[PDB]
Amino acid sequence: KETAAAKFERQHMDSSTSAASSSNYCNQMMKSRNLTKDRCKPCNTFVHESLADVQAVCSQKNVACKNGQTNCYQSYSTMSITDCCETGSSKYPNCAYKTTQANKHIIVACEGNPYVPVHFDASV
Repeated sequence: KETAAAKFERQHMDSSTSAASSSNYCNQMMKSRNLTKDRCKPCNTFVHESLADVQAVCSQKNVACKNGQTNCYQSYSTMSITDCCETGSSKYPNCAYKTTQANKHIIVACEGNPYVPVHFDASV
């Protein structure tokens, strides 16, 4: 099956490009990463940093997870990200998104061996 770590990468990683210099970015990425298959995932964040740099966050600032668990970590620095959220008219199966570029500290849930990101908790 798809591992939790693999899912995090498919849903949230995009090192392949430094940014989303296109209004079509989210529509294309949400679609290609299968985030529009059975429903339009409302909002989703893509991180534009190397997978290695994101994985390194798992040994950075230990902070509470949204659910109160102890395995979340916040990046010391802000990271380049793209926030994708449905437009007002977006209605499954015709998902449509608004692309917003930003730079924020990210918080990820980590697990396993190797200890890696398995959930994108939030960006602050």
